[PDB]
Amino acid sequence: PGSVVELLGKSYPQDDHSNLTRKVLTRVGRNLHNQQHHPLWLIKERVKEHFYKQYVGRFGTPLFSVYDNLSPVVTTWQNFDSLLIPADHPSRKKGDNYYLNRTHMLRAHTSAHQWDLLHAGLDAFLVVGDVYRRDQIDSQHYPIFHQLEAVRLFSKHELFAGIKDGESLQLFEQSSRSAHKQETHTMEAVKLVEFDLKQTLTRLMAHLFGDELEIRWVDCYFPFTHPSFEMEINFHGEWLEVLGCGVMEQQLVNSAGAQDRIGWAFGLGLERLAMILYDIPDIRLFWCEDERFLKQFCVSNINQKVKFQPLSKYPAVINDISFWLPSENYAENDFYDLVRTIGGDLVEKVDLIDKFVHPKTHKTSHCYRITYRHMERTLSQREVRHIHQALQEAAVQLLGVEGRF
Ligand SMILES: Nc1ncnc2c1ncn2[C@@H]1O[C@H](COP(=O)(O)OC(=O)[C@@H](N)Cc2ccccc2)[C@@H](O)[C@H]1O
Ligand SMILES: [Mg+2]
Repeated sequence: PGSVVELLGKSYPQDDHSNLTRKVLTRVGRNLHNQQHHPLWLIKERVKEHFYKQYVGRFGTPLFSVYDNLSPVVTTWQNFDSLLIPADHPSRKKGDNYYLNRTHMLRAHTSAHQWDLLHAGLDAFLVVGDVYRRDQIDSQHYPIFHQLEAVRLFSKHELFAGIKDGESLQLFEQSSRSAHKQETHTMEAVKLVEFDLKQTLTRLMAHLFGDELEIRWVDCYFPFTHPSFEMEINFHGEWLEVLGCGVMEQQLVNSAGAQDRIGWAFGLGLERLAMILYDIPDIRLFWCEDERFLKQFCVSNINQKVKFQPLSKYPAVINDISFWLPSENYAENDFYDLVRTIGGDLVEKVDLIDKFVHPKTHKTSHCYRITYRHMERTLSQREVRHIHQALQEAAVQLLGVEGRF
């Protein structure tokens, strides 16, 4: 805790919202997506190449300008309001975000840059960068990850260029919103935009994975797009979501200054995509510096297919930790941050297995099961005991929990 936070050369006063941890701080600026030979950098480059090739290959395809070095520090307005996210939306909870204060935060998604880039007059761009979220702990979640945003605008004439009387067709109208379109969009326009969005993503996936992947489109919701979809890839017998997308909400596009255009946007999870593409078992591997892992991604050309050889999996050490939550003062993700700070990448996952209220005291008891497993070696019972004891004491000091164990 403190009164002022210094980050990337700037100073931010603290308030009731401030909840950034020093641990997260050490990762800001690391930019793995810009680190030559890093798997995330690799994905980013192969995605860029795909878009370049399509630009040079099809007259219709616009040139996408790429922004992969935008500061992750943004305003709540950039991250939330510009995207039409309601003031009472659960995605704004202090429990799920790293707020520097009430006005600034570490972006929770690359969509935080849509409005600004649109406002600058760009028709097609990609944003690649580290995003931050407070979440649970397991092999598929990390406080920091990366996304790649894409935005593509269409003018009326351009969208209907391939149709005879196309110029008599329109992008906008004044009807009602349905499951298939916004209230100011015509179905003619939406059908073409949606088709372009899905075809583009399908071609990008074919380029990255080959024409053998099994994908499916799932209808979903986002305040900033409509209709909206999630694309899922069937991997290891399970359908996994790898991206969100949809037709951009017109209110957003209009407020940025492009009131004469209609467009689509998407945001893909790079780690999610990389773990499927290279069969990487644990997200923590992206942050280790073990050459056994990293050396495998140093290719001659980004098109050199890397055959990822999984590292050995070492034994885990499991310990439980129980304590009484402070009298009406505590958050699950708060404990998760403390674990990331003390246990670092030694912890594989934390599971809240039990919770109950004591009648006499009125206090709530929480019991978490902590799985300790190092991605690079075998952990000794000894070093785990010490890390675990430090977690217990810290929990009592910072979280205000009462050691129940
Ligand atoms: N910690 C994590 N590490 C890796 N992948 C994660 C993590 N948390 C979630 N994911 C995966 O990321 C996919 C989505 O991220 P969400 O954060 O869920 O969506 C978004 O972040 C939206 N901004 C996407 C978007 C952009 C533009 C237009 C429309 C929609 C999820 O389906 C999920 O499987
Ligand atoms: Mg998504």
